[PDB]
Amino acid sequence: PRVIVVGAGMSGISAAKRLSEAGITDLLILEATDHIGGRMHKTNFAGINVELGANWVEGVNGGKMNPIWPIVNSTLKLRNFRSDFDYLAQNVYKEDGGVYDEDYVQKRIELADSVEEMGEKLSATLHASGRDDMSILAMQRLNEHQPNGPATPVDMVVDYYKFDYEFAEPPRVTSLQNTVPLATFSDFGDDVYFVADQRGYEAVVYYLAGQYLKTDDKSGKIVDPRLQLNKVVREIKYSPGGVTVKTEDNSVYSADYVMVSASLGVLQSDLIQFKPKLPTWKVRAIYQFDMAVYTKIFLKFPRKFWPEGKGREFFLYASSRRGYYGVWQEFEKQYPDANVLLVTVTDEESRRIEQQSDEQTKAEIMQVLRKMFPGKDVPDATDILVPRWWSDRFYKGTFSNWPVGVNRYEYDQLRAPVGRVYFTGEHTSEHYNGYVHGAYLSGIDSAEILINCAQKKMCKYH
Amino acid sequence: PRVIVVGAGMSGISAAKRLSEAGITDLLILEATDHIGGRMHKTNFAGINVELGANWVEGVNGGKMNPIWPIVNSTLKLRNFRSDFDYLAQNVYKEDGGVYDEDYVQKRIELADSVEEMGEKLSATLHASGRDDMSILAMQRLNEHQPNGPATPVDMVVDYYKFDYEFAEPPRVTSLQNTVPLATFSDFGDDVYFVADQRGYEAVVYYLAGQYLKTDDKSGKIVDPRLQLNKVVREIKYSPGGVTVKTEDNSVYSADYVMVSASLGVLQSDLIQFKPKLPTWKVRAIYQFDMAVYTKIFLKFPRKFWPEGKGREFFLYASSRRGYYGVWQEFEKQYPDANVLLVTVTDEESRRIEQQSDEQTKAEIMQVLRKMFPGKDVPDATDILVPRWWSDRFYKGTFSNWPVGVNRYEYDQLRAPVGRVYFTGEHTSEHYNGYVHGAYLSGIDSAEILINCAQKKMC
Ligand SMILES: Cc1cc2nc3c(=O)[nH]c(=O)nc-3n(C[C@H](O)[C@H](O)[C@H](O)COP(=O)(O)OP(=O)(O)OC[C@H]3O[C@@H](n4cnc5c(N)ncnc54)[C@H](O)[C@@H]3O)c2cc1C
Ligand SMILES: Cc1cc2nc3c(=O)[nH]c(=O)nc-3n(C[C@H](O)[C@H](O)[C@H](O)COP(=O)(O)OP(=O)(O)OC[C@H]3O[C@@H](n4cnc5c(N)ncnc54)[C@H](O)[C@@H]3O)c2cc1C
Ligand SMILES: *[C@@H]1O[C@H](CO)[C@@H](O[C@@H]2O[C@H](CO)[C@@H](O)[C@H](O)[C@H]2NC(C)=O)[C@H](O)[C@H]1NC(C)=O
Ligand SMILES: *[C@@H]1O[C@H](CO)[C@@H](O[C@@H]2O[C@H](CO)[C@@H](O)[C@H](O)[C@H]2NC(C)=O)[C@H](O)[C@H]1NC(C)=O
Ligand SMILES: NCCCCCCCCN
Ligand SMILES: NCCCCCCCCN
Repeated sequence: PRVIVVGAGMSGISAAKRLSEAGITDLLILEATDHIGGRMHKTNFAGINVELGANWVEGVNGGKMNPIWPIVNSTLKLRNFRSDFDYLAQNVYKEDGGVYDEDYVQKRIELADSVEEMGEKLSATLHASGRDDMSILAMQRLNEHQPNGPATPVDMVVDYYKFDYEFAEPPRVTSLQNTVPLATFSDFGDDVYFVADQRGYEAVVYYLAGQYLKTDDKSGKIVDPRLQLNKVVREIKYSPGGVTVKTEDNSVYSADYVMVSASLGVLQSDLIQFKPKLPTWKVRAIYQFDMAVYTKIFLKFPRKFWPEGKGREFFLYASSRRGYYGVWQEFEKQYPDANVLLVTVTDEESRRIEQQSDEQTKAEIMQVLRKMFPGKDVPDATDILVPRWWSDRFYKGTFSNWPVGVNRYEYDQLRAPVGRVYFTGEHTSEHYNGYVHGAYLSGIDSAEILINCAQKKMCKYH
Repeated sequence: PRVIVVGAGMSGISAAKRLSEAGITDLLILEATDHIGGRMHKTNFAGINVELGANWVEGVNGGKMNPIWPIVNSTLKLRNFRSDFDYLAQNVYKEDGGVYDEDYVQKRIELADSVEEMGEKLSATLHASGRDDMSILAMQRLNEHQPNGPATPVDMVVDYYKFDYEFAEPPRVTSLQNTVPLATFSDFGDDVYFVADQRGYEAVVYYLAGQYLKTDDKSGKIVDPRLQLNKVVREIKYSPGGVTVKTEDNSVYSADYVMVSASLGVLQSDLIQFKPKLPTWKVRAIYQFDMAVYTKIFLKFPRKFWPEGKGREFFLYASSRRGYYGVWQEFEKQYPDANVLLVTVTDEESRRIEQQSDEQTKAEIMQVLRKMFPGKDVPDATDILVPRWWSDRFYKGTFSNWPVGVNRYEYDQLRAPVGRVYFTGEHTSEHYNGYVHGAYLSGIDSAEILINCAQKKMC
């Protein structure tokens, strides 16, 4: 059987790998960009390679092994470090300078954490159909007994840190049942490790690809003609007998099946035309799920003016404006002496920020930093990097988020195949949507459904 | 039977009137503040009385008569004017100076309207169980085929004026099924009339109350001992046989039933302790519904610097920060020669602003106005009025909003009594949650439910 796989990010490469393993080697992987890896991609910033996209292996040291971990930490030995968030309470800055008292902050953190745990108990009891789901916010109101969730500067940045910084959308839009607790942490462990290696977290993808695609002996570049880069799929025609795939440069290919791995945001943008049009139930499922945006703004300074040392890696800015330049990370271990800082924003702020100049964003950030470190001579950043994932047509966002309103059956419709057209990607992982490991596993899972149809003639889905 | 009614807002007075009409006159109305009317309430600003709460009769000129209209327009003849939003396209201000091209804006408005109309068609096909409901934002993504809803500044402000200015929360939190289309307008008509009368919109409540409570013949003031002001209820104890209600000043009262009319926000706050605790089904329904906040910030200036004239009443500021001081109104008709402007904010901005001083807010607004009118010499406002409804423990918000996730059945549980404890208020209105007419009809419906149970044993 010939199979065309659209996209060579983690899930596509992973799916193709599994097909190869089942003996399906008549493959053609069509990648839009000039490289593989997709949302795992590094870039040179001020002389160092930093990650524009995925940066952590999340879910480590628990009851089961996250499949990505051994590759990162053993097979490839990518340089990495465990993130420690235990000292946040000593690092929350006031809108107007200096940090809050540690004991005061630790108490708000403990309250927030208690509400969430009460939320995990409620969640376990909700009907599996998702019909009784509610937003994380409704659960917070219930447990704090207030007509609102966190609303003062400190509680709000603590809330953002706890939720938006992981999901990239506010608790009020997010499904309680599908995110509290989160299987990634429950199954694989509570720790996370930040990859900081010149080769990039994407090395994991190049490694998998190399297990089955041909590579150059001296350069080690993949040279297999089954992988074709710079091929943007613009149309997929499918019928009872097979499928035809057309790219922007006018190439046309045929196969028995096609596996689509493009992000949920690409699917929501109509970059790819399906003929016939996808069924209404499928379309509705595609539009109801959320494609979030998480913007890693890197900044480079001529000298350092922030604290370094124990518990200093992560710090928060308690703005009275929720989510305004709130979560900071300093790189004393990852990029020593580079004088770089990383502030993360998401959702509304990301969209605003992608739409204006980097210079304007840099000036907003400098006012924040000067308010946070009033006693220092804070020098203007000499370089800034604002990743624009929502604006990139091959991504249209950074990762999916399960909103309140999408139920279990609707989520399955999102993953379901349509005739000979199969879907894969992080947004198709039932328990790990959003993550690199969810992309990896979704590729194997989709490939298997295809293998059953193709090899065992078991073609019915659910 | 003796019935205690907690709160003298529209629904409380309305319920008590309906009960009195069924002959249940042994009533005791306990109100926390020193006056009746609740969310319908005026105040003096710049030597004129303006509305801090409700200000429009909404849904007029349609197939059914909005019960409040005749009272406002005929019975009391409160001074009022129909709002015309037809010229908004001529009045959308760029973040940094002047208005956008009118044709460009009119097309953006049309596109937004069209998407909402498709949303109305879709909403009609969803199942009554709510299993296929979605947020209004989800409907916008689906109808426009994009991974996001309105996102440029102009599109966002149009989006804000079309939804947040009515509901006080963003489309992404709002139930499509239960807000588009909205019964208020579908049933009563598309027009809305702004009340600008010195007696205040609250006069409607005073009129209803005087139909059954005693008033002084000279003054006209209510003097009936069945109404007691300054009574903050803090505890309601109930048993299969009756109830006891305790107030902050330490009074204690007994009755056969209690009708609670305090806002959903107050109920989500714990100001009132129930003993025993309300059942879980009740508690969950209470916390799942939303109590929104809509802040009317009034400003007075030494002289006018904004346009006046045809189509000038309403104007928008298209900030790149969604919802930042975005919806403006000027009162050339309402308060001629007063030099007052009104800017409205909601939700996140409302909670941030209630927490800062008036001066800080004034300063923020002066920067926006200066950006809006670069050609003028914009004087600083001499006075500002920032209503703090969310911070006020007797309201904790301005009006309910229906969030995605809650279905009709769970909404109905809000209305459900618990033993002898009955509930009323805008958040219990079957199809008009959030409005004055909804608070009004809710008091009547709640009272009839209690009448049938108490008087005919049909519960
Ligand atoms: C900023 C950011 C931060 C994140 N943080 C983390 C983190 O720390 N840890 C973690 O576990 N996860 C994180 N993630 C999520 C993680 O990166 C993704 O879950 C995963 O990489 C998605 O892989 P995928 O194969 O599902 O999608 P993709 O990587 O998007 O792969 C799809 C491929 O299809 C290509 N393509 C698109 N359209 C077409 C077309 N029409 N024709 C051909 N090719 C096409 C795209 O170029 C891409 O190569 C982050 C992602 C981002 C962007
Ligand atoms: C800023 C704002 C703008 C609005 N705009 C409009 C508009 O233009 N048009 C429209 O139709 N609707 C509008 N509304 C909505 C409308 O005002 C309300 O739906 C309606 O007045 C609510 O009446 P109610 O009786 O349900 O509640 P309320 O008016 O809240 O009455 C409840 C009463 O209970 C009292 N109370 C609270 N706690 C206690 C306690 N512990 N013990 C005793 N008494 C207590 C309160 O003081 C209050 O008097 C607006 C409201 C606000 C606040
Ligand atoms: C990550 O990988 C490193 C690489 O080995 C692990 O460190 C080794 O662990 C074994 C287990 O006892 C030791 O015998 C080696 O001495 C360790 N090497 C070093 C350099 O310390 C490490 O434990 C792995 N981390 C996780 C979280 O799995
Ligand atoms: C609101 O009330 C005014 C008060 O009458 C209405 O205006 C009158 O309507 C009658 C009906 O034919 C006319 O004969 C009078 O001449 C009108 N008075 C004025 C001053 O024009 C008005 O139409 C009402 N508005 C609504 C929406 O009901
Ligand atoms: N710290 C960044 C985490 C990014 C991974 C997406 C997961 C959220 C969706 N459940
Ligand atoms: N434009 C002001 C409207 C206030 C009334 C609240 C209704 C919103 C909930 N349906």
